[PDB]
Amino acid sequence: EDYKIQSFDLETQKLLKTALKDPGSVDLEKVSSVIVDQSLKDQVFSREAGRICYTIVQAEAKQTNGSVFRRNLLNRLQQEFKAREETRKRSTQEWVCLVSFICNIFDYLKVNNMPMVALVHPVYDCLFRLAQSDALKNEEEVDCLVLQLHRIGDQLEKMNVQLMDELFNLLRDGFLLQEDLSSMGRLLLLEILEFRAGGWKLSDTAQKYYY
Amino acid sequence: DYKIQSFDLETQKLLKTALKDPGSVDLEKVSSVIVDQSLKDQVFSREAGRICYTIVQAEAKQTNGSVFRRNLLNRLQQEFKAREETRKRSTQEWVCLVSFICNIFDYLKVNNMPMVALVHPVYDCLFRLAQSDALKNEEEVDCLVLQLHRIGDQLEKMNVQLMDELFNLLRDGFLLQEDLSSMGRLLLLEILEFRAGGWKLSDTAQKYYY
Ligand code: NI
Ligand code: NI
Repeated sequence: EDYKIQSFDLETQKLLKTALKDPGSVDLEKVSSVIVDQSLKDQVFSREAGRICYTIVQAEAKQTNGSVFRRNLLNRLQQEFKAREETRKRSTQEWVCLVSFICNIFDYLKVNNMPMVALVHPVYDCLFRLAQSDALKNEEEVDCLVLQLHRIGDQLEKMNVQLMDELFNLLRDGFLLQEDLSSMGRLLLLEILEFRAGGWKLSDTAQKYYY
Repeated sequence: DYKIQSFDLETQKLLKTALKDPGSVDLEKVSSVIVDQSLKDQVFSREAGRICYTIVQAEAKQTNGSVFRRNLLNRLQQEFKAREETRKRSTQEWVCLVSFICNIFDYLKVNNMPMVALVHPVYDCLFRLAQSDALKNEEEVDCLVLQLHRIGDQLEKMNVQLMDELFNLLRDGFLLQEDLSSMGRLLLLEILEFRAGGWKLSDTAQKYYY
């Protein structure tokens, strides 16, 4: 149904819709390229691109037994991931979009509900970046971080619990020690600390307190 | 081990007699010496429930009486009612009083049925410790989290809405009140995680905090 592609050109939406049903009829390298381009420019699409990406990947595998789209999508994703520090320096918004996109691809591009190990290190590297002092000092980055933890924290922890323990240690540190967090940042961090402590869920009383 | 090292030699003897033979002592006096000393000694304020329980049971068995229990709880009430003036007089005496009340709650049971008469005295003390001005005092925060580690799960079952309200104050003090010390902030975060984990300390949190 809803692939959340409202932010694109009418013409580009037409291309994406065509890719969905008949990937053999489109240039899948180009399709991957327009998807990753827009994922950096639109908050909603950065958080929802996985829906259309999974559907094209499945369609291509069923049609031609091919993974041209996936390979091109993940190559481009790796290119953007590698340039994440310069992207963060250029634009906090493009950087938080990139993180949401990588994490959304992790969640949707599955073999069963087996995630792709190739995405584990990209996801963790981004979350660890967000958990540094000089990122927690930015409320936009904290919002991004906790969105990913709500979305895929439980799955990620399974993929590597020690990394998750180390990540949450940074979160306690930032929460405990670092003075220059906004009220909204401090609140987001406390909620996610309670969220993991409760087994990646929101108790009724915490729901009422925060929301 | 009844943790009575802080008493005089003569009072230690009275207490050891009372445990074995409550019928041969002035039980009103025994309760009096116990509450007096619970305000004065940290270790005794946290452990007096042990000896209190034992005398209560010794007396119920020996004479079917509750002179000790009634006199102990009467005196506890008198101290509880005087809590504001006690806190203003001595922060140390006040946290000893909180430890003592919560220790009596934990030990003076029927089944493991706590006494409802102790529920509001316990909660009132914890709510006082959770106020902005008390959170600003590291000694009061240490007292608060000790009680919550000891009897929080038990208390919550008595009245969950009060526990929910108490933890709302803890989040508030955590989030908003600037004048907490690094130790106070550490203790509060641990108790928040502790309750959220079902009154349990995760392995990773054990390592982080202890
Ligand atoms: Ni799975
Ligand atoms: Ni019980």
